[PDB]
Amino acid sequence: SGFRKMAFPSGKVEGCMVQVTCGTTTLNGLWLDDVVYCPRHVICTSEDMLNPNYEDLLIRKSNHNFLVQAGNVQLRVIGHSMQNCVLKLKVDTANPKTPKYKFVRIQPGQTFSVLACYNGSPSGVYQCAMRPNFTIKGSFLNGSCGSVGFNIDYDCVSFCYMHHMELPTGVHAGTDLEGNFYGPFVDRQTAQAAGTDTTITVNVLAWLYAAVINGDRWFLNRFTTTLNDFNLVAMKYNYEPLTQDHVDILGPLSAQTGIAVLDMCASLKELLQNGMNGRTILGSALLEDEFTPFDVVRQCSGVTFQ
Amino acid sequence: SGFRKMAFPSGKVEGCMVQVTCGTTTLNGLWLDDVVYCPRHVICTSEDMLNPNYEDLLIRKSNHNFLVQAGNVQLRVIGHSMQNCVLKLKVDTANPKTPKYKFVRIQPGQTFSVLACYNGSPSGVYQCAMRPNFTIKGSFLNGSCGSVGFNIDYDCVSFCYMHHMELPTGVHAGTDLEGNFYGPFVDRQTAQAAGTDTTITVNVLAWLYAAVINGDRWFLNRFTTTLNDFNLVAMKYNYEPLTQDHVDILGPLSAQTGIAVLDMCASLKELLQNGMNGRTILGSALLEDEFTPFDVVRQCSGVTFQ
Ligand SMILES: O=C(c1cc(=O)[nH]c(=O)[nH]1)N1CCN(c2cc(Cl)c(Cl)c(Cl)c2)CC1
Ligand SMILES: O=C(c1cc(=O)[nH]c(=O)[nH]1)N1CCN(c2cc(Cl)c(Cl)c(Cl)c2)CC1
Repeated sequence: SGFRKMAFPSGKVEGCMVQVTCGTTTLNGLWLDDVVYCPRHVICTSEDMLNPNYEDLLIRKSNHNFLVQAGNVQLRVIGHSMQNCVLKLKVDTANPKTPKYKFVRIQPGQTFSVLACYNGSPSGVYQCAMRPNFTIKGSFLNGSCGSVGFNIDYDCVSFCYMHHMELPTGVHAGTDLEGNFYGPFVDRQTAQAAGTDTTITVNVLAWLYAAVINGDRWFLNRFTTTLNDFNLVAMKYNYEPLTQDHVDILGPLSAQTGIAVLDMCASLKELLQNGMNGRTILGSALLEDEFTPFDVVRQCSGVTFQ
Repeated sequence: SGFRKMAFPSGKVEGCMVQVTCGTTTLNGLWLDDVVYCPRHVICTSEDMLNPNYEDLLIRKSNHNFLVQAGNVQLRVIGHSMQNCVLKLKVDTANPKTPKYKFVRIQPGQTFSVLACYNGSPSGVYQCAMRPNFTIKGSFLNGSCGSVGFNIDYDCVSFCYMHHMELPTGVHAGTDLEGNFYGPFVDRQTAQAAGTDTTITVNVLAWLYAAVINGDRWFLNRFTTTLNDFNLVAMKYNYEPLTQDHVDILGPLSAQTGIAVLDMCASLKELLQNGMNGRTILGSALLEDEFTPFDVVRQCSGVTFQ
């Protein structure tokens, strides 16, 4: 038992991290087979930051403008191209530690692990969720660009995020690995702001199920509600509305605890109206929304990976 | 910026995890050079659980009673011995992925990363603290025994914890890698309970410094206190007392924020007496005590590892 903010083991990703330098700018790249992927803003200088023309900046570069280092070994850049907001650097050597991988775009509310890196060197791993406003609440310092987010599905690493920038509110924005931004953000140093965030309701419910599994039961009651009555209260508190699809997703947790989803929704409705009254749930005094139903099952039932 | 519960990258440890079977019992082992380390209770059956005589149980075994698998490859056990509460299995092949390592015993209040494993397969990584009562609040299911805790110091993995059991309150207990238990626990299925826990004060202060660095300032004030006046209030709230050594440890964070430790202590004293009043600090509504001063510096300044 117990319940922690748990990330995926990062070994398979650590072997893909490289350092990319172009000019006076160094950041992180992702080396899979013979391609290194990195944010295209590595080719900007201080003059182009505010309004870069990336096609112009890239035409003015040659392969030898790009220094790629995998620890000590130097990788020779033999070609380069741009795919949306990522740069693809073709190198002379295929990464022998390339795992089975795919590129996937995730949806708001889903979680992934972040391998924070500096100078091509992995520094830490942590778990976060894609927020409904398409930002993540990450932990990143100067030099972290090109760090990646990923899930592990059996033996296969699913890359879903590459880090590009920090917004003024301290939250983070980036792209999928095909270079398409999450959210309405652009890779230029203008003043952009995230839209208003909401709480991920299906995730709060999954976490309450995790609490019941771990012996936290004080918030339960024998009332039941309907989808439409619950969604009416949720809207007032800036909670995402609950769909029948969400109810089905919560099936395994309802089955294992014998508490129906709409029963659990009645508990959540009370918590939103009366608060917690100085009581905690799984060691938190706030309702937690960064665990998916799958995260809970994985941690309260125990799937491994190859 | 930002602040997350961040673990060390686990790659260097993942390559050391093996599966150990003896009889109908399978659990995890740690393979370094030509020795596999695992909890000695792998040699118990249901009859010996309540009061095992480990010297008797071990004499009745031969090398071929122990099945060790590193994924698919079978490792041949050519010798075995007991060191306190761990079993040391000598095998025919030295682990080619052995990192630079050492065995260290940590103190209450220090943090480490846990690589939770099942059947020799790494499942997740998370960060926790050794509590003052020598337990950890882990996340572990059936089959997790032999999972290890570790820190990374530059290029060197410092192993500090091997998982042995879950106590009745849902918290976890284990040994250092020389087999000596943390706390007054024994590897037998008697009813043992952890003593009362306290809050790790120096860690709460470090976290308040992390908050200031990330722009959370609402709890500050211009009062100052003394060590002895603060410790008087802390005792009443089940907080560990604060030593001059703790003050010195917090030096770098005082320097970077320009707020003296005893100034910060005056803020903490107010938070303990008036509560949080529905305000949060770094996204928490409770005071967090599982980040050391070193964790904060590492995350709010940015050390990598080789
Ligand atoms: O390393 C960080 C960083 C990341 C983070 O998450 N937090 C943080 O404090 N610093 N940089 C800030 C973003 N920088 C940048 C540069 C250009 Cl030229 C463009 Cl065009 C754009 Cl969009 C962004 C690169 C450097
Ligand atoms: O896998 C887990 C486990 C770990 C955990 O953290 N949580 C959890 O639910 N289960 N086991 C419980 C402890 N078991 C055991 C067996 C013997 Cl024979 C002795 Cl003597 C002792 Cl001390 C302990 C081994 C199996």
